[PDB]
Amino acid sequence: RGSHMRLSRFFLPILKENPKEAEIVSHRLMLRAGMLRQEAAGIYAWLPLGHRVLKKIEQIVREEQNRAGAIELLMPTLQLADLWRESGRYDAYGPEMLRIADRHKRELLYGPTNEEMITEIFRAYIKSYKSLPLNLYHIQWKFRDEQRPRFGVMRGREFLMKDAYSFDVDEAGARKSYNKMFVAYLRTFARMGLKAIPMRAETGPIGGDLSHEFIVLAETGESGVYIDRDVLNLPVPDENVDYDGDLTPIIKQWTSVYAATEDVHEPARYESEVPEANRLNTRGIEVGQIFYFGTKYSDSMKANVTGPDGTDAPIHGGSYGVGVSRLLGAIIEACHDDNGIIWPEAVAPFRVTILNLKQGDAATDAACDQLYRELSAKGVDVLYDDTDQRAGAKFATADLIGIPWQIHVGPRGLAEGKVELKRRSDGARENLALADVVARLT
Amino acid sequence: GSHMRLSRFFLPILKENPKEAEIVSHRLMLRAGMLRQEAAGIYAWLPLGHRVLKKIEQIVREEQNRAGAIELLMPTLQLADLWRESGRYDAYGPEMLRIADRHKRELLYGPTNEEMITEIFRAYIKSYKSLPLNLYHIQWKFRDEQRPRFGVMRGREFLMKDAYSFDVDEAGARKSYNKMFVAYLRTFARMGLKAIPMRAETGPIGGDLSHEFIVLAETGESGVYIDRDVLNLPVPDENVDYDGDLTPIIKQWTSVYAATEDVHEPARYESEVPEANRLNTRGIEVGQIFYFGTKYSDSMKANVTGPDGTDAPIHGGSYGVGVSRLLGAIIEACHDDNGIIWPEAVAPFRVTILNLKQGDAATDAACDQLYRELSAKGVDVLYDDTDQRAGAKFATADLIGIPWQIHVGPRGLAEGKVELKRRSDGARENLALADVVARLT
Ligand SMILES: Nc1ncnc2c1ncn2[C@@H]1O[C@H](COS(=O)(=O)NC(=O)[C@@H](N)CS)[C@@H](O)[C@H]1O
Ligand SMILES: Nc1ncnc2c1ncn2[C@@H]1O[C@H](COS(=O)(=O)NC(=O)[C@@H](N)CS)[C@@H](O)[C@H]1O
Repeated sequence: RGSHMRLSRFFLPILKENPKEAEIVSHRLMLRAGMLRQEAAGIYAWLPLGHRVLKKIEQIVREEQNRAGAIELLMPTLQLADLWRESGRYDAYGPEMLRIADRHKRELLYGPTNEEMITEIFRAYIKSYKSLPLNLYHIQWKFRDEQRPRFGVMRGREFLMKDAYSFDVDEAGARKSYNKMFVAYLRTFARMGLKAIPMRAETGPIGGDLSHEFIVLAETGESGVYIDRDVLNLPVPDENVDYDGDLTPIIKQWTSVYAATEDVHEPARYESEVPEANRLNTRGIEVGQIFYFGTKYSDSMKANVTGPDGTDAPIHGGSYGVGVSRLLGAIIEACHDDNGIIWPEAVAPFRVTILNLKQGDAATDAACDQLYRELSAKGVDVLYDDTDQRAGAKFATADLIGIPWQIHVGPRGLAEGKVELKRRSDGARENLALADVVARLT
Repeated sequence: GSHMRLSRFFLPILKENPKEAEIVSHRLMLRAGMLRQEAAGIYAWLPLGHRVLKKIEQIVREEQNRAGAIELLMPTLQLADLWRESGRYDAYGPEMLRIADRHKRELLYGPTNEEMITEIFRAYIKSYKSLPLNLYHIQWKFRDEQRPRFGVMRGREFLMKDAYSFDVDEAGARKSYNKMFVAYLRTFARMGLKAIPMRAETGPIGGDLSHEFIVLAETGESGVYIDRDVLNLPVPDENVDYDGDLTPIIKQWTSVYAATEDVHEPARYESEVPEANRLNTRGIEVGQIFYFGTKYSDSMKANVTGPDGTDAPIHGGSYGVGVSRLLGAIIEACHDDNGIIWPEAVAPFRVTILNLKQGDAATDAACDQLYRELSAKGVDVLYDDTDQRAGAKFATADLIGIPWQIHVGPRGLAEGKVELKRRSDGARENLALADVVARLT
């Protein structure tokens, strides 16, 4: 039943020109488009339009974890360092890690991740191979005290993550739980119109020899990559994919082609198997990573189950992160033109925006009032720019904040019974009837 | 229409009562698999409990937006400096989580957001034509409490809805207060709480006008002083005109004696209220409104240009709801010897299908069918398909507080009937299957 919003009733501080302080296109637009505000180095406030988007992103991620079988919960932001000496990653994050002391001086910390929290929870409740496979997950704020925070949401200190965690009896199991997630990630980024490409990766302080990062190609990458062009026509699986079945063929299908970050690149291995014309070397933004770590946290923390053969054994685990806040940036770094942002439909803070091209005119007002109420009812997320500005000004803002569809309402069109519908993508227009428009959009 | 099978879930039911849990809300939340303590006063929300938190979240959200307030989100960590800028730097004393990063800069884990929302306001809003404006967010606050007691009712890490209003004068802020007031009335009623508005001390937040919202209890931490008569009054309906005149709604809620344990004046309680009406009892505060005027705008130089062409600092208020606390309260108000009694609006599921002869071809098929069909009609449904005995399923269902239970038993099903049970009062009704999937819709 349709999100709805008049601009006179809102909080969108658009910015004149380009903030001295922003180095890349995504940070600039987000600042310009009234989405974001820095409150500290790498710590941001999410202003209402920006918050609106973050939610859309959240919900997609959620839906897809859920479709893959994972169960949501929420862990707290602060964790006892005690937990961390137990697995002994106490010093694994180093300077990058934020330690706190309470009013009783108790080694706490703002959690950069939750491998140890989730294991502690798993071991409290789950005792039998029957309970498995299990995949708990949350979408919660993390803090990494990055040395030099940059690029806005892209490299910040307080940031949002969906982190999930899988729990199987043995190796062959977890290799399945791994693939579920792998597929679910393929869909996730695709539903946000981004071709995120699976690439072999390095586990860092998270353990394991299996890990893929998902990387969207760019012209500003924290990481540089070497791929074969063809990895870009590969199909993604549709909503009816059976996660309960054998997923190997898709995984095969998504790895047989050369894909590598610069961390695990091998040129001698590469020129071997690409035609010289498909080679696209380029930079990319890591939007997520998936890890299999066997018994890292289960061994040294005693996360055992009694298995089908009678005896106790530590479970085989994995973990999987999606940069939910980083996705805002990455999406914009891959969906913009000189006029501003171009949101893909699923993530747009509104589907359509009504631009009243002569405010205060009884006719345009009545016509815009009605479209807005009709569009809301048909369950369409609608922004009505009822502010008191001129045609060019309204076109400028509408472009900038990258709403997918624009409806233009003005004197000479409406006198004849027609408005104009502008698709932001390519910028194509059609003159069409006021009756029509609402139907054609829904 | 949200859907879950218990054999696919994560629901760690606890047998007895955990010895470390004094009040019932807490101990139930733990039995019901809703919660784990990770540190004193700090919690992980287990799947069942998160569902509920989210439904509470959403109820607050809806009424806030109906009241015309606008949602953003502020970060958890704030800079010390901001607090110097206002002189609340010392205001939370030892209840303040004070951090330093790898650069020796002083951060703090926000116990509230009055300054920051001012920092954001002063940055962008310059003209009185931009007001009234109310900005709210739902976000984890922190208070290092002396000794964290009573589970989610008095933790250190908690979830709050903190809303903040901005007006040009005295008059414009009353207007904005009044709205939230009405909005808080509708909010808690939507959880099936009688939350009673009472005059309150403003503490570190400041102000000479503040109403605290209290549900009556016995094992509650606040001492309260009203007269019984308040408990009848109407709760404004979903169709109020917020833009219009609310004062004669505030008048019938303010105007019988409502006072907490502070601000309580006794040679002033016996007089304004007659003999048989008086009642010294206790409660659980679940939200507080504050009007503070220029406390923060003065100090942080947040001015707008007014109607006459001059600058002046804005008049503010703030409005909070202890979202995570409400779980406690609701349970404390909604329970019996058998478990929780979730109000329809906040229940993690509306109905639970209990298969009373698990693995049996008939009852299975009949359950697989109801399940698929309620989900299809958008009814949040939980199928307890656990390989377990009848008594156990009844027990659990009761424990976790789902408002409706569907009992599918072999004899009952052998003739097209299934028993529907309302958890409130244990009303039952033997119904045909077609009958059941409707009805509940
Ligand atoms: N400083 C940061 N700012 C923004 N996003 C980040 C930051 N650090 C990580 N991310 C995002 O979060 C994702 C998960 O990060 S990760 O550390 O590589 N993997 C993990 O933490 C594992 N626990 C998987 S749950 C990253 O792929 C990236 O998209
Ligand atoms: N330690 C705590 N644990 C759980 N809930 C709390 C805690 N402290 C306060 N709350 C809830 O949060 C509500 C608002 O808190 S407050 O401190 O009175 N108000 C404020 O902080 C306002 N500045 C925010 S608008 C309280 O009415 C209470 O129900």
